[PDB]
Amino acid sequence: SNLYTERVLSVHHWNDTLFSFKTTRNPGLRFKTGQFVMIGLEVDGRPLMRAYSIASPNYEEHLEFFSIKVPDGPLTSRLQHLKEGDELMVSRKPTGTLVHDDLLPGKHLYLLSTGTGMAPFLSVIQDPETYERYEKVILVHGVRWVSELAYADFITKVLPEHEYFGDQVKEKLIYYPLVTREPFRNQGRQTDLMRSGKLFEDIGLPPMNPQDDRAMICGSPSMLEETSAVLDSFGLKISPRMGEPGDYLIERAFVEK
Ligand SMILES: Cc1cc2nc3c(=O)[nH]c(=O)nc-3n(C[C@H](O)[C@H](O)[C@H](O)COP(=O)(O)OP(=O)(O)OC[C@H]3O[C@@H](n4cnc5c(N)ncnc54)[C@H](O)[C@@H]3O)c2cc1C
Ligand SMILES: NC(=O)c1ccc[n+]([C@@H]2O[C@H](COP(=O)([O-])OP(=O)(O)OC[C@H]3O[C@@H](n4cnc5c(N)ncnc54)[C@H](OP(=O)(O)O)[C@@H]3O)[C@@H](O)[C@H]2O)c1
Repeated sequence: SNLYTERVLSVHHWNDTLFSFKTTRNPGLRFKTGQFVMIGLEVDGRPLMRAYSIASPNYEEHLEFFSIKVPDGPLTSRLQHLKEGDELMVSRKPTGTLVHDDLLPGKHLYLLSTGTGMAPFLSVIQDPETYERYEKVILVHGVRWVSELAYADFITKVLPEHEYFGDQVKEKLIYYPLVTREPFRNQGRQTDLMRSGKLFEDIGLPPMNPQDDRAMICGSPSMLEETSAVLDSFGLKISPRMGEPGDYLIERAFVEK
């Protein structure tokens, strides 16, 4: 099989349905920030592979994945049990549309996500190129429960202290977690908050316009479609195809199987 077999380095469970893990990374595995790759486990004679956004920075020699834990999900029912040292199959060629090159120059980069959709954005917010290209980077992470706001500490406390671009992070990264079913400082769906302009008021930024604002949307199919429409409502135009820069990019965080 032409798959990499990486080794789990660490695992961290965020809550009952979310966990992340880091694995070794084959030097041959190159990827652009935002991309996903197939990862999985050998099950009953065949790799059980699923598309996974690489949540780690593309210049670090390890991979990190932010994962859902579906009770009876073929892969995650097993993946949730990953432990240090475990093998993880990883495909050789990443892919995906959430890449910097396909966003026209702009001033603000909105990373609109829900659930595990924040995964590729974890890579984005750790990518120096993100800060080279934007004045502001807004990571919106919409979840149902506060416990699902995975990486909170990393985003708000660790990343800003990053030895090399923590200053860029402090100056440019706005983290806007959103919770919809539990008391939280920022309540609601980002679609609604953007339509009302509340999201931008909350983060101290002007409403979006096609000239200044770019976005990457990664979330549930439903959110993806509606958020895309919201951005369209502001006059932004999605990149029509890879290699063809646009105002925003989208990728489903998952698909209903
Ligand atoms: C481009 C792309 C990138 C992806 N990146 C990630 C990632 O970084 N992390 C991750 O956990 N998953 C990601 N997914 C989903 C992932 O590929 C699998 O669906 C996941 O790993 C669950 O596999 P499964 O075999 O356990 O359950 P599956 O049979 O895949 O899915 C079972 C059911 O789980 C729900 N489901 C699956 N994945 C999710 C999810 N992430 N969040 C909420 N509900 C979900 C749906 O209701 C689905 O029908 C991605 C999917 C695509 C298409
Ligand atoms: N197929 C879909 O499009 C879809 C979408 C959402 C959930 N689900 C189901 O519920 C499970 C958990 O899905 P999830 O991972 O994304 O967790 P989720 O909790 O269901 O969604 C996380 C966040 O996304 C928000 N959201 C949902 N729909 C939205 C929309 N159209 N626009 C903007 N924000 C939206 C939710 O608000 P609310 O609390 O108001 O829902 C919540 O804050 C999935 O495994 C799936 O079975 C499916």
